[PDB]
Amino acid sequence: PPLVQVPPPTGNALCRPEALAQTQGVDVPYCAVYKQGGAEQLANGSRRRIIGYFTSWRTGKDGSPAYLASDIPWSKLTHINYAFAHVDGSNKLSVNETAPGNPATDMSWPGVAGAEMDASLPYKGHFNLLTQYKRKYPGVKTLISVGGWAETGGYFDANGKRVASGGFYSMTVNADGTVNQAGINAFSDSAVAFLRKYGFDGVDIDFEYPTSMNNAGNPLDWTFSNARLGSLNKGYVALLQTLRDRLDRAAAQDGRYYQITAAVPASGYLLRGMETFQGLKYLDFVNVMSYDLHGAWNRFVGPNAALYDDGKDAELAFWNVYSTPQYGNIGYLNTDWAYHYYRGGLPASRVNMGVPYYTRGWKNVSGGSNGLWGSSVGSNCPAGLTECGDGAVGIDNIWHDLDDSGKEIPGGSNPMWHAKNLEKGLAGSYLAAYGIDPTLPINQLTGSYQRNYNGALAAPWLWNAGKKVFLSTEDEQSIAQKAAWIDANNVGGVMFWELAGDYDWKAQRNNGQGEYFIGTTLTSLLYNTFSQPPKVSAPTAAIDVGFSLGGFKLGDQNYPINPKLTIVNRSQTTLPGGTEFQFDVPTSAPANIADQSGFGLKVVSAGHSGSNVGGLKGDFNRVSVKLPSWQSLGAGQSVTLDVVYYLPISGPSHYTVGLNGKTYAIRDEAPYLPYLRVL
Ligand SMILES: [Cs+]
Ligand SMILES: [Cs+]
Ligand SMILES: [Cs+]
Ligand SMILES: [Cs+]
Ligand SMILES: [Cs+]
Ligand SMILES: [Cs+]
Ligand SMILES: [Cs+]
Ligand SMILES: [Cs+]
Ligand SMILES: [Cs+]
Ligand SMILES: [Cs+]
Ligand SMILES: [Cs+]
Ligand SMILES: [Cs+]
Ligand SMILES: [Cs+]
Ligand SMILES: [Cs+]
Repeated sequence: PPLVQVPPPTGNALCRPEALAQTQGVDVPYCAVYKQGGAEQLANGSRRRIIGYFTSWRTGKDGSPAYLASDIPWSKLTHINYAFAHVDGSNKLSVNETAPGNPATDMSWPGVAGAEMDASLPYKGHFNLLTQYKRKYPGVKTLISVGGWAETGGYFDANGKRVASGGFYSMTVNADGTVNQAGINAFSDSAVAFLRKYGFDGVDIDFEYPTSMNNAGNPLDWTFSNARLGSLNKGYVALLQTLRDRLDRAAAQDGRYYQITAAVPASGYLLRGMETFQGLKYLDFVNVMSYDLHGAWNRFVGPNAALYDDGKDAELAFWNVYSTPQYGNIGYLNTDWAYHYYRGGLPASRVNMGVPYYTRGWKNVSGGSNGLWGSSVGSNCPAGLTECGDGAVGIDNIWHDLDDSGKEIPGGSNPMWHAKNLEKGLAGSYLAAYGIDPTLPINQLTGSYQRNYNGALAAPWLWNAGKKVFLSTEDEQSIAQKAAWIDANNVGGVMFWELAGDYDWKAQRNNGQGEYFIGTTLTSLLYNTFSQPPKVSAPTAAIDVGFSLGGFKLGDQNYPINPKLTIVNRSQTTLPGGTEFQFDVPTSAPANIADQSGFGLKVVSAGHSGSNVGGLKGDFNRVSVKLPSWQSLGAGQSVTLDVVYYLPISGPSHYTVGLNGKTYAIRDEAPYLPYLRVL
C-alpha cells in the first residue's frame, strides 16, 4: 500500500531522548545535553547518572556537623539536586532568596577552606558555591528540587513555623476541582526566571503526592489534598506539560537546555491513585524514591529499600497480597518492582533508582528473625498519625526531627556513618554537637549492634537483641548488589538521599582513636563501578491510531484496576474486523490482564510468569486485542473497551496495528515513519 512520506528529523531533533514529548516546532537545543539518539552526555566519564540530593539545612550555624556545597564529591557525580524550594503564596518557586540570612543566597562560612564566596556573583550562600564548583566541573548538572514531604503543601516561616498554604495542591488545582491554569502559569514562568537567575540546569518536581488515594498526603495537607482527589492527576499533567512548554521555549531562546525531572513514588499503593502516570512523557528523567518502603510510621519491621521481593514482606502478608490468586505472586514493595512499573511509560535510559544514605528503625521489636519481618507497635503517635510503629530513639535516632514541644520524634533515623559507628561499638564524638546528652540512658551505647544481611532482599541491617532494636541500613554490600542490577538492566542511573549521610573512616577523629563520619564511600563505590567497564558483559511504516487508558475511579475504589481503553482511528481507512492491536504492558502487573467487554484481550507474550522472588524476569507482557471479525473501526471513529489488571502500570507503550497482513507502528510513537493514509 502507498504511504505518505515524512521529512526526516534534522539538527537538534536527532538528539531528542526516546519517547520524550517535545514542544512542537520549537527548536529545543537537545544536542547541548544529549547525544544523537538521545542518550545523555554525562559528567566525569560515567555510564550511569549518579544523582545526589544536597540538603540546604546542614549549615553548621547551630554547631551541628555542616555539609556544604564544597563537601560534595563533584568528581564522582553527574547531577546534584538542591533540596528544597517550595511553592510560595503567589504560586511561585521560592527559596526565600530575599530573606536576610537565608542559606541559599545570603550566608557565608568565614574560615572554612573551600567555602569562600565569589564576590562577582549577586548572591552568597549555597548557590554561590554551586556556581563556582560547576566551573571546575562543567559537565555536572544542578537542579532545583521543589516540594518534598514537609513543603509540598506549605512552607516554613522565619520562626520555623509551617504555613499551611496548600503548596502544589492549591497551585495545580482550584478549590472547585478545576485545574488552576493561572497558578501553573505563574509557577512555570517563575521556574524559568529562577533557572536563569541562579544558573541551574533544571527543575526537579518533588510533589508528594498527586494521587487520588484518600489520606495519602502529609497529614498536614489533608484539608487540601482530600478535597482534590479526583482532580490531582489532571492538575499534575497540566503542571508538567506547561513546565515542559515554558522550559523548551526558554531553552530555544537561551541556546542552552533545561531539564525537567521528578522525584516519583515507588509505592504501589500511591501509584494506584495515579492512573497511568501520563505525565512521564514530559520528564527528561525520573528519580524513583525506592526507599522509605518501610519505617516506623507503622509496625511492620523490615528493609527501608529492598531490591527484591522475598515472598515474606510482613505488610504484604497482612493484606493478603501473596495469597490472592489475581496478584500472581507478585510482591511490589521493592526497587525492582518500581523500576518495572516506570518502564511502562519510559525507556530505561530515563529512569534512575533511589537508594538511602540514612537509616530507619524500630525499638521493642517482637517476632521476625533478628527483627526482620517482626512487629513493633508504638504509642503516642506523631501528629497526624492514628497508629504508628515504636520508632527507635536517642543514640538510635540522631537525625531526628523535633515536634512542636521541642521533643525528639522517634523513628530510628541516622546518617550511615553513625550506623557504621554503632556496628563498631562507637557512640560517636559528634553526639553533643547534635544537642544529644550522652549521659542520658537512651543516648548511651547498650547491648551489641549485630550486622545482618539478606541477599534475597539486598538488605543490610543492625539488630540489637538486648534492646530489640532493628535499624535498616545501606552499605557497600547492598550498594554493590544494586549497582550490578543497575548495570545489567542498563538503568539510567542511581539517585541517593542525601549527600551528608555518606561515610568514611576518619582515623584522627575521637582523640586519634578514630570513628566514621561524613565521607564518600558509597558514592565512590557507585562512581568506580559506573566509570569503568561493566563486571558482567521493527515496523517500517506507521498508522495514526491513538490509544489511551482513562475513566479511572478514585484510588481507594480502584480494586481491581479497571480503566477504559479508547482506540481512535485517525487514518482515512476503515480498519476491518480482525485488525489486531498489540502493546507492551509493564511486568509490574501480573500477566493476567483481560477485558470486560467480550473482546478477548490477552497476553500473547509473557515477559514474567510465576513469583517475582529474585526479581521480575522481563520488562513487558505483550498484549493483543482484535476488533471482532464482524466489527470495523471507521475513519475518524473510536471504540472503547473495559480492561482489568491487578497492580499499577504506566504507559502502556510500543503499540502496533496489524492490518491486512502488515504490521504498523503508530504515529504517536513513530512520527517519522512513512504512514498509511488510504488503503
Ligand atoms: Cs575510558
Ligand atoms: Cs570536595
Ligand atoms: Cs572564590
Ligand atoms: Cs576570591
Ligand atoms: Cs520522600
Ligand atoms: Cs527528611
Ligand atoms: Cs498473603
Ligand atoms: Cs557488633
Ligand atoms: Cs527520604
Ligand atoms: Cs565480562
Ligand atoms: Cs464485544
Ligand atoms: Cs515479552
Ligand atoms: Cs526465582
Ligand atoms: Cs532478562
